[PDB]
Amino acid sequence: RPTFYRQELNKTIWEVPERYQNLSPVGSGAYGSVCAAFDTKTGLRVAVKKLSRPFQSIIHAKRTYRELRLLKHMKHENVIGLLDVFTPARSLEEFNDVYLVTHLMGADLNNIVKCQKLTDDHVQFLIYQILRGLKYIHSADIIHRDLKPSNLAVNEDCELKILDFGLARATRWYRAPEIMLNWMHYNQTVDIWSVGCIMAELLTGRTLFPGTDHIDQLKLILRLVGTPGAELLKKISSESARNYIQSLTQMPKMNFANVFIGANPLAVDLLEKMLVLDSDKRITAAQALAHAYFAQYHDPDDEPVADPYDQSFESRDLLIDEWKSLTYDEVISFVPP
Ligand SMILES: C=C(NC(=O)c1cn2ncnc(Nc3cc(NC(=O)c4ccnc(N5CCOCC5)c4)ccc3C)c2c1C)c1ccccc1
Repeated sequence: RPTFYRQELNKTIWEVPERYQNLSPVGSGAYGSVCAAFDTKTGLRVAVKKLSRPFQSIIHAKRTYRELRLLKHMKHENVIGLLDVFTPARSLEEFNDVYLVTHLMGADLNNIVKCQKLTDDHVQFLIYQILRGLKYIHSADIIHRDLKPSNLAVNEDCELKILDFGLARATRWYRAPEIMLNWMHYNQTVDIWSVGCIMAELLTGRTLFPGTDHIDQLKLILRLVGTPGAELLKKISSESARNYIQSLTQMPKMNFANVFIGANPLAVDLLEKMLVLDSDKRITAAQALAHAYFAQYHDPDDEPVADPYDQSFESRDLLIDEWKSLTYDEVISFVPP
């Protein structure tokens, strides 16, 4: 074991190892609440997330297991890394809390854009890094599904990492058209839509699609990408869905070069390949990496795929104690980086 020390912040108690000092709150709410601290073993600043009631319910227990397993598997430069996981419990029986530690970052992608107008070369490097981490993650059948500026961290020198549940020191704005209108049977390209949305907002200083709800959001999207064609229509399972879309005033796809004028024509071409209604036609992360747009950063030799990731557990229905024990084993088996 190591040595812990109690203390309360905001209204939540923090039982952490002595190696972490200067716990300053960052943000709470969700299933987490996180603090910024100093890692004495490394001399570096870290982010420590104390999960809220980790094993209170079955959804909590399994979502706690899911995240731990995920973070444990992720070994890539553009994906948030797990520096350490700990608990102030000495046995499984007393196991009630879970703290996860990562590198502290410079800022949310939301701050960067919200501040000034980045250069084109900045857009290329940032979007290139997202896609690099995306290829890694997708190569393991992992779908982020919640890509947005706040889930994107960049340090002082514009180096980027993908995280999740980013707590700022509408997710529907970056939501693919399909995963809203339901349709179900969503896939990884759902992430490429988000990237296309993030990129557009980096080139222009505003939200591509600021929809107020699922209805507005879809309206904003279609004005751009148009209304579903006969080919897309043929692939829509839901009777209510195609009844819905087919009932709208039909819209044409817009000329992106007209929509994103002044933008690098190579960026527009990438935008065009990402912002496709039909998920089957969107470009993939890997194929996007070879796009002329990233000629300056692209290296097919430094664009790794992930070791295979087994998410069989996702299908399991277990008890809070079974998920908690599974999670305890994962904590115990943790080997630092
Ligand atoms: C710019 C400021 N902000 C940060 O530096 C900063 C802010 N937050 N807020 C939320 N969580 C953070 N980090 C984190 C995140 C996970 N979990 C994940 O990111 C996960 C959980 C589940 N799935 C995924 N992935 C990510 C990769 O793609 C697939 C899904 C990924 C666990 C533990 C931790 C400490 C975090 C950091 C590092 C900041 C800097 C200085 C002072 C104040 C703010």
